[PDB]
Amino acid sequence: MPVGFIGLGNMGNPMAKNLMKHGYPLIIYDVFPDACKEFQDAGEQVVSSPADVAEKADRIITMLPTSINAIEAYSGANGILKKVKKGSLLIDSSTIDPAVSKELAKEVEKMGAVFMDAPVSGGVGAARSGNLTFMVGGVEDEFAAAQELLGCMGSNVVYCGAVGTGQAAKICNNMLLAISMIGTAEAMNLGIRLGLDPKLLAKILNMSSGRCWSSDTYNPVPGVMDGVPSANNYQGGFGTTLMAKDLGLAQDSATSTKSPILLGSLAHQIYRMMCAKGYSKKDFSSVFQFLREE
Amino acid sequence: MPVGFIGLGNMGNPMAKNLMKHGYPLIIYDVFPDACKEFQDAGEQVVSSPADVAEKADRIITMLPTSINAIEAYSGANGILKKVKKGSLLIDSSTIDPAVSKELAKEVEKMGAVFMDAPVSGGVGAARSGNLTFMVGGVEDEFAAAQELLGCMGSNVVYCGAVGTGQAAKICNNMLLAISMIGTAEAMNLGIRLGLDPKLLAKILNMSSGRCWSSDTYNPVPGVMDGVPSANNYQGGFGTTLMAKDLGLAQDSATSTKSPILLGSLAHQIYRMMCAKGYSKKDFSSVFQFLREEET
Repeated sequence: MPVGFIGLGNMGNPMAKNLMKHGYPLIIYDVFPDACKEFQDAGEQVVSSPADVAEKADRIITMLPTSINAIEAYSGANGILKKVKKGSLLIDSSTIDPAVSKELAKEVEKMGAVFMDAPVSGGVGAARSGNLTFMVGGVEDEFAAAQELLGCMGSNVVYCGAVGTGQAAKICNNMLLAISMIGTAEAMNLGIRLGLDPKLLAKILNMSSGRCWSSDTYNPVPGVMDGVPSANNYQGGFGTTLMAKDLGLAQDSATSTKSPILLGSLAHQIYRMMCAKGYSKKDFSSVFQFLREE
Repeated sequence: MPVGFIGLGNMGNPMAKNLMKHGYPLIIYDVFPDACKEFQDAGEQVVSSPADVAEKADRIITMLPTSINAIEAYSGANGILKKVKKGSLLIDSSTIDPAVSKELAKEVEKMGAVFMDAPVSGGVGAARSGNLTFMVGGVEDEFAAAQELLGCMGSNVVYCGAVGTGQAAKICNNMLLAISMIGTAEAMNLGIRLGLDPKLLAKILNMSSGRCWSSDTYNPVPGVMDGVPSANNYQGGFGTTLMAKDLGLAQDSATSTKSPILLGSLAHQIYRMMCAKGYSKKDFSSVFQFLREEET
């Protein structure tokens, strides 16, 4: 029983590898043939199009960088829908607009197949270890089937509701993350400028009502925590460009649903600014470096 | 050996009571004589001014609502400073501007006494149970002595550095809380308007990178958590007025230290707007209710 995998970037590659570690035969496609060679050298079937993946696999995982790439992989000239068979399970782990997930779902449904959005949180490390969180939207009858596949690539797989709810949960999490990370940077910087030792203030934040994941798990001030990007000049981690993309999705959804987001809008514009100022390739926690005045 | 206590509001009262539970004789003042009657009925000495407290006690705790009330208690016509004895330990648990704490300390020092700022986090519940956090600034030689008193009233007593650093620590914490509470409210509201069950979204936030104290211990959405103000129409807890005050302090300190606070500023103005729109006596988590679309 082969599984299709489309998109083998910094996330898709380790995700696919974890499926192979669980004994799944794979049918592979990426627009970059060089990203496929690694898997071909190891007995996995590499094909020429997403349609060709659907021709040979009744379960497919798509992992793509953008809304546009995702719709191209499904509705494009050689997209999955051109050759998708009845009763096929299609799981999109791309992070995209909830509304686009819904539109995609309506299209696969016309073909008598099932679509589920399952965007991931965790990053390259969790992708490699198989410790990702999947936030899953779609018909709940199909969740159990999906969980069998996703459980091989992630440690938590959560049913969020109907199609697009996975995207919605992920987008809302990351918006709150950005707000709190910037908040942490702002409070730490103010604290230091007020004459506080950063390590002491982190300690106070982390035993008080200010405690958050940003401050206790991913502190943006160099020297406060080991093993976080601020320890290493903001290398790796979760890229500022990626954070800005996610906040763009939050912003678009907030306008669409007429939800007021004062802090979320500002977080978005701040990370947008950072993209234009040389932070695009730095971990998003670099906002502290953006704020602080040496 | 008696301890002075000035200011017996919703925080001062239970704080003073915990000192009595530890065996400390008290010398009391509050501008409201009615707030003193309770302590007089029980064998504590009530006097007529803060100066009169200083005349009889070599260690004094002040617990006042504002910067102005604090400086009046010290520097006023009948303030501590008029009758303070040398070697006196003076601890201000009021939440006030760090720069004002420094000014007070310099004045106290002229009188050969010691000043320490020890603002509290925890609220009337923690005040009552003795589970307050004290964040303490001042000469560190004096911290151990202070900790003996404060430890009777709080479960954590943390040395933050020189005078004003306790105020600094508390102000930075509350700014980050305001930002995160508003953030949680915004993310929850957006989730709900996107069609998510709030309980589910809370669960997701609380197992992910979005998890904060606001979302996992004090969730602003009614029905998500028991035992938080949102389960109770935002009654009690930590008042919006008080959150706005504290953010005012962060704003002023941010200006003074020239620290850019983009989200902290907006958090401040948002809570300011809430105070003028009926929220001032509701718990600060009512920001969710403030964001929510009302039927019309």
